Formats: sequence, structure tokens, C-alpha cells
Amino acid sequence: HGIRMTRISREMMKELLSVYFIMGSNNTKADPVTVVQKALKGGATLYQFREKGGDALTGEARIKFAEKAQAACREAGVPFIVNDDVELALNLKADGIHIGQANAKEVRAAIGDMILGVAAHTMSEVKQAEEDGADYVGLGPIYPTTRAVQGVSLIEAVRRQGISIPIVGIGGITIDNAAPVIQAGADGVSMISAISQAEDPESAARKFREEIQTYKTGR
Repeated sequence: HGIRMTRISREMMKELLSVYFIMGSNNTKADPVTVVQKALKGGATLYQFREKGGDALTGEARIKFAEKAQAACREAGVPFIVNDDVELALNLKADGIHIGQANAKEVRAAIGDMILGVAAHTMSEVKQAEEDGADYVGLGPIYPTTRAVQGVSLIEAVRRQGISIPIVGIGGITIDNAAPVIQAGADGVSMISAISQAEDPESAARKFREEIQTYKTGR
């Protein structure tokens, strides 16, 4: 994954979303970078650097953590996505950015052909995200852990309308409840604590990788 000169293909985007690990230093009691390395070794297909709020690192310390997480992704051959921070994404030459409901059109203009993910909670937001230039949408919260839990209702609705945009499920996803997200039509699942707080992050990631592959084939 180098510097993109064209928008990512939907086929490739959908494969990357399979096991999408999201993490910040405040999401684990272990060493942050080590957890990311283990998640990647186990099978995570995409990683999102989300370092904000609470007791998250700030300033130069946060930037250095980002550099190390990015280096871990490079070694695993997995794309490195940054949450909300456009400047950081550009500065580090990240593979993309993920934003929540931020002006998507403005972000797309600022990042060229980098990967752009947009959190969507309604049909309109999904449609708008697509027209704004999003490469994928994150739908949820599917399960409980801010927004109202919606299960897989929106994922189903989007597919029923014939929309084929890459979709990743978000919100309280665990190895036990991930299958229905894929069965509903999602292209992958995203998780935080299911891997970040696991006693064995590598095995947890591997289990997700095996499970998701099986269900993507079976649905």
C-alpha cells in the first residue's frame, strides 16, 4: 500500500474491511503498540489509529505513538487509517482517514485519493457519504458497549436499496456476535475491546479473521 494515484477499488476496500481493528492507548491496559503488533500478526486486515479524549496521549507523545503504530502496519502490510486528524494523516502519509458526522466533501478534497471512511447512522447519511466521496461507511452502533443502538437494521436497508458501497459494522462487536453483521450484508466488522482487551490479542484477531472469512463466503 503506497501513495495512491487513484481512488481505491470497491473490491479491494471490501477485503480490507474484513477485520478492522480500532485502537488508542486508553483502550488497553497492555503496551499499546505491542497490542497493535499482535492484532496484526493474528490477522487484522485494517487498523485505525484513534487517540483522543480521556487520558489519551497528546502532542509529540501522541505523534510518536502514531509513527510506531504506522510502522507496525507497514511491517504487516496492512493499511494505517487515522481517526479524524487530517493534518496527522497528511503529515505521516497515512493510508487514509475516518471521520464521524466534519465536512466529508472538504476532507476528500484535502486528502487526494487516500482512503476515506465515514460513520453513518441513517440511510440519508449513507447516501450523502457516497456522494461526498467516501470509500466506505461505518454503520452502527450495532450492539451496545452515544448514538442509539440499531442492530443490523441499516445494513439490511442499504443493501435492499441496491447500494453496494463498502460497509463495515461498528459498535460492541465481539467474536460471538460478529456473524450476523456479515450475514446482513456488511463487508467486515470493526472492533476495539474484543481484541485490545483480550488476554491474547493475536489469537483474538486470528479467530475474527477465520470467522469473518467463513461468513463472507457463506452469505
